[PDB]
Amino acid sequence: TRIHVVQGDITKLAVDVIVNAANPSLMGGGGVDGAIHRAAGPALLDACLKVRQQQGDCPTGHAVITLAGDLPAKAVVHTVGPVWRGGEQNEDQLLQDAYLNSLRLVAANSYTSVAFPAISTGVAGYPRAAAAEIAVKTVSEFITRHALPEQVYFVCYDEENAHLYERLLTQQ
Ligand SMILES: Nc1ncnc2c1ncn2[C@@H]1O[C@H](COP(=O)(O)OP(=O)(O)OC[C@H]2O[C@@H](O)[C@H](O)[C@@H]2O)[C@@H](O)[C@H]1O
Repeated sequence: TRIHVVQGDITKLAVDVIVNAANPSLMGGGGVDGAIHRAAGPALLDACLKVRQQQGDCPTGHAVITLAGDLPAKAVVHTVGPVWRGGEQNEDQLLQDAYLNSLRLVAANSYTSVAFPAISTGVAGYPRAAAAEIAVKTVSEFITRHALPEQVYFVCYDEENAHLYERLLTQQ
């Protein structure tokens, strides 16, 4: 009732907050990051600079929040997922933290709905399967303990991944 899987483009989703799979610089890149910036327009980058200027690099596992410009969302939460390196560099934790701190920021800003892409599973090369496990476990356990956020959307770029989530979800 509170967690949903949707297949498509995260930039098209009308929710309170859209989550960006960013990198420490916060400055832009490709994948979701590029899509988001493109969709949002220049205001997003202005904003990310202001942030950067104020707290420097966003460390891995942490998150920040900014305005959303032209996006149908109200804000964008930029989180820094870990780069995959075999699984013996505390990656699973860092990925967890990325989801967690994202959620906390959503809540702290009184936002009721949030959309997540599949953090760290593209360029960063996180095994698609383990990641989804963490994403789903972390988000689920969190929303269990908290009123906010009310709604969560797992946005999946393809059908393969979507089914993954779908199953992992109803597998508990
Ligand atoms: N428009 C989109 N909407 C939803 N999901 C998307 C979109 N584009 C890509 N994705 C999904 O987002 C996931 C993350 O892919 P990337 O966008 O490449 O980001 P990620 O793998 O988290 O990269 C994180 C790492 O790479 C650098 O960007 C950065 O330095 C960071 O450490 C993938 O599983 C992919 O299917």
